[PDB]
Amino acid sequence: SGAIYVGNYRVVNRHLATHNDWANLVWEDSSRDLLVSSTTAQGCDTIARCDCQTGVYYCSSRRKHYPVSFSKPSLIFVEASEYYPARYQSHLMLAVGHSEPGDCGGILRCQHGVVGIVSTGGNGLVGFADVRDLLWLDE
Ligand SMILES: COC(=O)c1ccncc1N
Ligand SMILES: COC(=O)c1ccncc1N
Ligand SMILES: [Zn+2]
Repeated sequence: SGAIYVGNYRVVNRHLATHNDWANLVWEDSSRDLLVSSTTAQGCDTIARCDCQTGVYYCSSRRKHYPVSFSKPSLIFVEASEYYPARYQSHLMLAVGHSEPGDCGGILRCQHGVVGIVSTGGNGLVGFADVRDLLWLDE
């Protein structure tokens, strides 16, 4: 689990969104595994605006942060899980690293701020849903 809090937005994995997230829906993209809901409290996270390919992600199944190199956001074929059939996830970034389903929502960060959130994994790879392109998160 985990979310990003910026302005009056909460960014979560679409597959982990709650009933309140869907009741306060701002934007969702199934192909990206992202959902943004509205919040009453002001968020204070900074979204990275950059094309860094290095950063640090929180891994709840290790209680550790790991520095990684990751690919630029792209359309990557993702195997079926309990949440989606097999399909292309868009705006996905891969790194070599440990990931388990419950690690979804872990934040990937660079020097500029939040890059994205843990969304996918398998065979020693961790996939992160990019948020850096969502410029509207910042007004
Ligand atoms: C998104 O979680 C998964 O489906 C997953 C499966 C297997 N290994 C890592 C994972 N993250
Ligand atoms: C989980 O802690 C972090 O890595 C972090 C949180 C908030 N701002 C910057 C950070 N590096
Ligand atoms: Zn950056």
